[PDB]
Amino acid sequence: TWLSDFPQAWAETGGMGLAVRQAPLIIPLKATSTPVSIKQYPMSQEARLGIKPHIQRLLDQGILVPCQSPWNTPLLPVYRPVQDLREVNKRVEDIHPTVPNPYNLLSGLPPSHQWYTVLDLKDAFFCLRLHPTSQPLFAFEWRDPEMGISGQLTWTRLPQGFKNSPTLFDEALHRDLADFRIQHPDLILLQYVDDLLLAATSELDCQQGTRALLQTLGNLGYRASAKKAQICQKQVKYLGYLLKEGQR
Amino acid sequence: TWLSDFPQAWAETGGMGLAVRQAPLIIPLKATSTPVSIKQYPMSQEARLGIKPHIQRLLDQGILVPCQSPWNTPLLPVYRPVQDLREVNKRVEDIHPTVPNPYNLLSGLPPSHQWYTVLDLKDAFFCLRLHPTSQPLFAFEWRDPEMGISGQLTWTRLPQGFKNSPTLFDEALHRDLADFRIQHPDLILLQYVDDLLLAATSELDCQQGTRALLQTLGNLGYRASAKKAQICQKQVKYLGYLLKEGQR
DNA sequence: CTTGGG
DNA sequence: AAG
DNA sequence: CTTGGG
DNA sequence: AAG
Repeated sequence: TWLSDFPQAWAETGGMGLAVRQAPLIIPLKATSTPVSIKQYPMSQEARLGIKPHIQRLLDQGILVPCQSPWNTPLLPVYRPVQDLREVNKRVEDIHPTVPNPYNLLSGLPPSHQWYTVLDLKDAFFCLRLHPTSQPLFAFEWRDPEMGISGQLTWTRLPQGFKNSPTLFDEALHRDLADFRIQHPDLILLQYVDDLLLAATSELDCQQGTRALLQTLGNLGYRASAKKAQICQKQVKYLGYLLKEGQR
Repeated sequence: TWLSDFPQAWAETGGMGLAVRQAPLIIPLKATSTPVSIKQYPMSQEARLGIKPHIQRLLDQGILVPCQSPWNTPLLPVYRPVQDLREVNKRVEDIHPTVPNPYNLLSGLPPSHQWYTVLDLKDAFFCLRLHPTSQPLFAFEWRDPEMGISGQLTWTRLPQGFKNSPTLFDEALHRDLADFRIQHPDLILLQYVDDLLLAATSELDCQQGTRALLQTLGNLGYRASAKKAQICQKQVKYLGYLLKEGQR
């Protein structure tokens, strides 16, 4: 089965991802920026108990680590944690937006290629490491009142809510799949951040290309959702479109 | 004095005007128009007593007459009467707006002409007769509760509040002063509806031209305000501007 | 939580 | 609505 | 009176 | 504010 042929490629069986070929990312600040430390809004016990298992899981995975940082942004007190990084975003140097819009991306699908595989990468941003010099930027406060820990944590991977994460991830995955494209010139591969479409001229080619793509992704350290995958279909849902008979 | 040399030309001494050379005006309706009869809003006794002497004066002057008309528009219940003619205005055919704006009008004043006379015509619109076929358009209701008269009156002269009155008056006065302009080619005459500026190169020429203009206006049936007149001045107020040393 | 078109 |  | 830009 |  697809599940058992590629255990490393699926999030269900391969463990947390880590893009081993990608250098830890340095996040350049704007020329005038200095750290901003926003105090954590008090949060209800109900919210804290809701957030706690997520924090503990991320700590266990090494995705969060303790720190002391002159930067601090709040977690939203109203469960899964959402960090308000707007004041960090304002201080980080802008980058060119290179992710194509879905309409343009799909124009690259020609009618000759009507067998599709759609993969969704799980926890994609967390596969990319942050350089230790950039980790303090994203710190937040975590207090466990009935344990006694009140200090800061920060991210060791590219965080949710950071304005450049989609673009940096898309560019990293493009670097990591550049050789795959070269080895499979008969295949169309569309990338939209963590959403991938592979297109082939036949069922057989789609099957062989999907095997190759899963092998490559797993080896590089990315993880696809086995439960959401649409494998070797003549009709798929991709980026809000239903792709069917070359339409849409 | 200017008052006594031209008794016919001044409103103070010449009586109500009447432009004797101008045919009574016919007011064309739009192609689809039919009469509209708006009921008179009840008006307080205080307002009625305030309006009454004006109505009686206009009746005595023949400017208002009794009628029966399928048209009716209201008098404003909050003193001097103001008729809301907006529903008549909507039904009257539009005419080209030929009154120049003051900025453009004043551009026709050259520096060679620095002696000014400014005249303001009194009750200008009322100098123009309305054709009997057009009089019913402007009817309104007048009730004298402590006398017993409840019927309609209408205007026999061009009314205030009618959308074409400024343009029709300006065009009529232009026709009536066309010969004056021909007889006095050295003079500048600016007309803005009922506000006139005469300009000459010298005090003497301004004096002679003002005598001629007052004689002409009075003979034609128009009346100027003796109290507001600015006669043979090197500086005057005209259309919101102070004219002085060729400036403004 | 704070913030930035009838 | 967005972080 | 009724009406038609933050 | 305008009639």
